[PDB]
Amino acid sequence: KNDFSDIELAAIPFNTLADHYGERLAREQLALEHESYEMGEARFRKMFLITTLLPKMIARINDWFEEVKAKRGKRPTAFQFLQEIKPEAVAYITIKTTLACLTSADNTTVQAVASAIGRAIEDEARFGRIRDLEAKHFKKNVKAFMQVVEADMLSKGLLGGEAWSSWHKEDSIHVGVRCIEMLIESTGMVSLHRQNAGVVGQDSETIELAPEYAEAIAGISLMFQPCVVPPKPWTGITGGGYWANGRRPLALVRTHSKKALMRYEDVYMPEVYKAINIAQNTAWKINKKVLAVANVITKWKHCPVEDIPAIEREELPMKPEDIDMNPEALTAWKRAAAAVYRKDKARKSRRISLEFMLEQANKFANHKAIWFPYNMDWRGRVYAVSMFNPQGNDMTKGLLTLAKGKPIGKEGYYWLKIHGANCAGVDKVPFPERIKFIEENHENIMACAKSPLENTWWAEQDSPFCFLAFCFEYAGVQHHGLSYNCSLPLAFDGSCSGIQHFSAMLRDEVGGRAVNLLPSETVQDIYGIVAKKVNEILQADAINGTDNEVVTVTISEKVKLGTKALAGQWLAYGVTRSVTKRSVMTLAYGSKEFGFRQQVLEDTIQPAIDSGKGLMFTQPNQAAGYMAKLIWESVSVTVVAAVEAMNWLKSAAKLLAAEVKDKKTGEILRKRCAVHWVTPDGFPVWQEYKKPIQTRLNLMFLGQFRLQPTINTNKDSEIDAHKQESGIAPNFVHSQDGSHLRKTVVWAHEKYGIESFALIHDSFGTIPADAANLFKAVRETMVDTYESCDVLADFYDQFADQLHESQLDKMPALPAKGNLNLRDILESDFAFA
DNA sequence: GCCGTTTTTACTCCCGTGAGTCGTATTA
DNA sequence: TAATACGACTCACAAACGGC
RNA sequence: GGGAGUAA
Repeated sequence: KNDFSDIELAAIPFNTLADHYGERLAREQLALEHESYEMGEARFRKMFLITTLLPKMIARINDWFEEVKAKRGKRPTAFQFLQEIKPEAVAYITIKTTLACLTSADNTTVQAVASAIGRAIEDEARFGRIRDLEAKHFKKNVKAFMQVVEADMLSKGLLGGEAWSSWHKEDSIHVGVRCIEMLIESTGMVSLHRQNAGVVGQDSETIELAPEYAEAIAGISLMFQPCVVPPKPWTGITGGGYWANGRRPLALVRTHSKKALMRYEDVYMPEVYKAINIAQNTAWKINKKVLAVANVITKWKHCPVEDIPAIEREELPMKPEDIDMNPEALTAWKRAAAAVYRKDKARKSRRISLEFMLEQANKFANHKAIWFPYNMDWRGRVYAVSMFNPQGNDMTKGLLTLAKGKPIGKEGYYWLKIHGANCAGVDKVPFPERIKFIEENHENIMACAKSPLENTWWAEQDSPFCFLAFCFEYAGVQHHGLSYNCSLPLAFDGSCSGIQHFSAMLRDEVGGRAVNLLPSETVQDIYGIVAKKVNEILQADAINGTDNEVVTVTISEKVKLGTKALAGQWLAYGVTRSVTKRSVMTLAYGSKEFGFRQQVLEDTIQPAIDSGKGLMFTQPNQAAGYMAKLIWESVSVTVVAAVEAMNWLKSAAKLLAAEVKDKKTGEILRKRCAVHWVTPDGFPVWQEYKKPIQTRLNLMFLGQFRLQPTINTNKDSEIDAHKQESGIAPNFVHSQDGSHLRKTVVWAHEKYGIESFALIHDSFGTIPADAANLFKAVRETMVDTYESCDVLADFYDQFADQLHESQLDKMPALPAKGNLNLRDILESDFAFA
């Protein structure tokens, strides 16, 4: 019969899934996963002489092998890699992939098609040949289940990995090119056409589908979906999350290369693995009540939800029959029409997203309990693998709710109303007042739960669907009592995740204070404190500032507005917390003045002109630059202690990524180094960067010419000293932050009886009954890390040491601790995280 | 010393070329 | 060796930081 | 390379 490993790896997941939950859902689970793919093949036979192309291709492949074997010397690079599969399947993939690249894309460059074929003809190995054998399972005919499978009881045919495209990026292209070369013989199905021959930045070799096939023609994107059963625990670097062995396994760390992942194989980080597995084991379910509303309201032509764009396409106005001649005809309406294209696009992009979020919610709607596998980026931060996530937008989060609930009232009912207030535009005011807001609108609520389609008050709120999810849940308590079991996730977000951490690692105060780390009766709005200082400088320039100038650069001449002009324009608009909102955050991520100009222009200026409320900004970019200057000055005196901390990190990474120099001698005393540090819970994070190099292949295409594609080399080279310096600072806070969230979960859980979690990087959600403990757990775990590892001191110890000499004189060193009592956070009401 | 280029990471979603020449690793 | 493929190298259609 | 969305 068959043979070779794979029979067991395809049977074990099904068998174990059919023992605990029955062959019922064990059949559906695999079909839903393998449904990548399974629909992708169904999309190919669609679409789908062919009964003449396949036999012609197979015949060529076999003849080509005979020609190569007869000749002497070095055999084509693609030859030996193409002898791994049966020639019949080699042809099959070539037809599939070439069609897939040309149908859903309008180009298409040769080095993209060849790469896609090479990757497909690799697994293969691999993962493809298994697909056919694993596909048999779900196409045959035709509790306690929400239990995680024991990691030690898992077969070795599930532990393995290889989540990176093996072979040499080069070797993968060779395979594809030779396949296309054999695909153009015989038949060819596709034509190789030269594009822009001569232009340095436009010359390319693109594959064109033959006109005969184009007239004979007939994502998103079922590769990563939620799990119906608890995901496989992460034991090693690869294999965790999903169960099927017919697919390529997931990587614990999403890296740029295979080598970067392989640096984790033998590290030993129990606190990192434990955190991911607990977060991964969180049982979720679709919020039926919210889903029933989302299916109806999104269908409306004029939805109550603001962000909800057309619909209404809005045509191009108007061409006043003037042609014509001359500066009246084309200026105007050219500029007026250009404004419409961007108006519709910013609508189009927002609508296309909306369409996808609903299609995804509809797919995973029904079903008892549903699960989501969890990954991490190259840093600490935890991500849900599937497209449909509890980490998505308002609607997506509203459509979801936890499966297992704990009853419930008195303690939980208090924070349930707090979450309700948070969903609305009420989250920067004391808790007793938040409770008051809910108790005042008892008539507004209940009625929205009565008839949500008739009463659209919840739609006007800050988080429409999430507030609606609270409304149905709030009404449930009023009718059943304080025994009414609830499972709505109550989110707890850190005021400003970043400045909070910088204030914690360097014992700020001042800063935060400002970011709600200390217990206060009033909510500390750091974005409002900066805006207060901005408005203070803004008023100063209004009466005493610079006048308008004419720079006359060459008509051509333009007016450069003075500080008096811009001050008046901003005062006639109202500079609030939202104007400086993103600017205050981005700085805490190593941003500069020029960078703020781009932010304010995108977040404040442009949308104001688009809304017809930005007629003040006569010179939009000069106005964005002026505001960027005001923030840079005002925020600096706000995160002082923070600035130095960043400058200490920036200097550390700058000198680590720097290449050594000597007196006329090219002495390599020290190479460029990757910035490395370990975050509190044990997660290691490296911030390296290799010099990006480009190589060219020499391929005698069809014996006519030499196809030489410049490709991005996967082969490692020299350490990029510039990125090593510019990346050392960020990566630091990155990793740390990542672990933080991870630590939170573990701790909280292990301690209290909290089983379910809703994690959005710095947001913490759980059932109302366990909300009180989580609200306390987030505090304890952050107070446990610092002190307990002095992030800054711990980070300093990592590169102690790694500094050369005549470098430590340029590395200060060290942000002093303030007078903040870490225990006060436990008493702080408005620091939700 | 002068000139040119660039200005948090990552992930997800949507909408440079062949020819000429040469060395070399490979196999009947 | 004698023949075969192909990679490797070259040539021609506003302020600050890093590289040449 | 560009655009959109989400998270820090």
